[PDB]
Amino acid sequence: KVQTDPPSVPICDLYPNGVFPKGQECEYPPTQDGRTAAWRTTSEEKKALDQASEEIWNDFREAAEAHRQVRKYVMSWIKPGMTMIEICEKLEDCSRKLIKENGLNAGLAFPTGCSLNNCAAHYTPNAGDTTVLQYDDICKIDFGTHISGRIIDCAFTVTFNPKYDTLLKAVKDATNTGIKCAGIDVRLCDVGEAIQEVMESYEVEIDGKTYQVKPIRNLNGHSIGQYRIHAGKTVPIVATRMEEGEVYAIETFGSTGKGVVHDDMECSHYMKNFDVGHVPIRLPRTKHLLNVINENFGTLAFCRRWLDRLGESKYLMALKNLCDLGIVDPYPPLCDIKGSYTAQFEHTILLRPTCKEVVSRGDDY
Ligand SMILES: CC(C)Oc1cc(N2CCNCC2)ccc1-c1c(C(N)=O)[nH]c2cc(F)c(F)cc12
Ligand SMILES: [Mn+2]
Ligand SMILES: [Mn+2]
Repeated sequence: KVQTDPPSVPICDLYPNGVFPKGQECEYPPTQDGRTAAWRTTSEEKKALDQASEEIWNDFREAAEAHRQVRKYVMSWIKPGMTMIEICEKLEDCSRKLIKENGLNAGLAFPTGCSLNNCAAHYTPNAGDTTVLQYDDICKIDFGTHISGRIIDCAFTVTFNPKYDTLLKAVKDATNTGIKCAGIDVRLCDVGEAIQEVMESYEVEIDGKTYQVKPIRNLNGHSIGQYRIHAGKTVPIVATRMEEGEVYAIETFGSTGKGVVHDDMECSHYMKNFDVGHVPIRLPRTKHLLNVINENFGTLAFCRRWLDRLGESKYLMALKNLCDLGIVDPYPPLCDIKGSYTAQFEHTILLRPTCKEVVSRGDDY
């Protein structure tokens, strides 16, 4: 079976034997002492431990192939004049088809981020949002796919005006640096220090103003767990080591602003607190909403548009109740100062026993 244009064929139909394309495979970086970690590639113990988790890497690979094909399609049509809603719906319709959405077993890991300009992350339009993409907008497309809760967290920046080219270059180089420095037994702060050094080596000129690119210090790379976008370990920009078999989202953000984000605009993104157990609720609308969340999302993130498409209405008070009880956490848009520009690149990497796999790498980024 061959993929259509626009893509509509599920990835699992393109690979019937259930064996999906590998991402970029990298030898681990050498230690401080200069001795290589190349021994991992040829170790019989490492090869066996790697093959024991083959089904897991395979689920990430299926989700990464859906991500590559969705984003290549997005790049062919994303244009100024389109509303943010139109962009998110057209992207998500394709994502659901390629991932072969099946309740909590395959689907969308989190809402389509399409944060603009000074806003770096966690903006997706809510119903009635009339925002239109502009020629001068710097748009961060951040979307997620999953197979059995094996999440692909992967993002890029969309622009139409060449004035942002050097800012995009700086961030892409910083993300790629973070990915290269990542490895088993590597200290998380060393990855962060490598990212910062590369990011700040760039100076950019935008509309007659110059800036030294700043990494956003409170938007960090993180570990990923099953059905858990952020598994608790962070790659800090400003003791903890990466371990064998861990999975990371290596993401970096460059800014012309303060290099710090704050909560701004209305909230669209929400997610159940992973650690909260069963909570009995009698309030009817609140109980119904939590059941809708448990059935459709579990511990994966969602947005208000995703409740609307399920035929839910008059749920805002119910959603506020779940947030106030600590069952659900709101994730509002995170923005730098007015007039600033932010850019992002992100990949998911597998710290396999034998090698480091940039599972979401494409020919694009
Ligand atoms: C605010 C921050 C940028 O992102 C997070 C912080 C957390 N927390 C850390 C501290 N401990 C509590 C959880 C968890 C999850 C995220 C998060 C990420 C991510 N980091 O890539 N992507 C998402 C998408 C969503 F739709 C969502 F709803 C949440 C996220
Ligand atoms: Mn992301
Ligand atoms: Mn992330």
